[PDB]
Amino acid sequence: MGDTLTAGQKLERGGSLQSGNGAYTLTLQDDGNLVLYARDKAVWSTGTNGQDVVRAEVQTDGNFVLYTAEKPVWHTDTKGKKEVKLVLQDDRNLVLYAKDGPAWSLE
Amino acid sequence: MGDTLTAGQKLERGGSLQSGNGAYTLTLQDDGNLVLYARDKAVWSTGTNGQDVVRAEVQTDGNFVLYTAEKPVWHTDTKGKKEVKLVLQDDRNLVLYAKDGPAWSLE
Ligand SMILES: CO[C@H]1O[C@H](CO)[C@@H](O)[C@H](O)[C@@H]1O
Ligand SMILES: CO[C@H]1O[C@H](CO)[C@@H](O)[C@H](O)[C@@H]1O
Ligand SMILES: CO[C@H]1O[C@H](CO)[C@@H](O)[C@H](O)[C@@H]1O
Repeated sequence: MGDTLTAGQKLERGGSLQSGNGAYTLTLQDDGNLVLYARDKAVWSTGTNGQDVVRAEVQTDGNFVLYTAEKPVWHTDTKGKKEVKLVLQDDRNLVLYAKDGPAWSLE
Repeated sequence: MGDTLTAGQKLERGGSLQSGNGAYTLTLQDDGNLVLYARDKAVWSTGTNGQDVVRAEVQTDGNFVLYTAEKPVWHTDTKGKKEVKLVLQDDRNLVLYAKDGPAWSLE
């Protein structure tokens, strides 16, 4: 745990920065907030708690930024289906075949 | 120009699938909607228009999912600054030093 992020480096969930003397810790938490702690007492934060923040990156173009991960907005909900292939057939039916057979079709 | 998305594959902004007979087109659009067309007639949609959907992936586990891209929620706003580094100091101040001095801090 060092005290510097160079252009290209990023803090991820859990990952943090420690000051030289080891008094101050800037830590990107899993709650989505980048907090600064002075001996177990939060003194500043980004105020992004309750958000899906995955990385806090010092970019090349020259700005520190916190990004949300890619959020799922629509899914067929067929987790764990083996060897899946989506096919658009000539019968105007979009189907999602699996190892056992059709897992999802709009029909 | 194809009719199949095997495990791992995805549709990317603007990309599309085409049925064997060439009557039907599934296309992830720029506006965000995954829509199936019957030559100018939208027969089926995900209703994800308006959202920042970047890919529509047939995942390895089995689940076909649409994802909205990573969105910045907090930033320092110093784009255009050259050679930047974030530093948590012993005086407690967190500073983003640029090639021409401190670009952002707490003071
Ligand atoms: C909760 O787990 C399921 O949903 C997420 C996102 O919706 C997928 O990434 C994952 O593979 C599963 O299908
Ligand atoms: C409201 O319209 C939106 O959705 C339809 C599909 O229903 C598309 O044809 C159209 O380009 C837009 O994305
Ligand atoms: C007031 O001085 C402090 O704050 C400035 C921000 O302008 C830092 O650059 C500097 O190193 C000190 O920590």
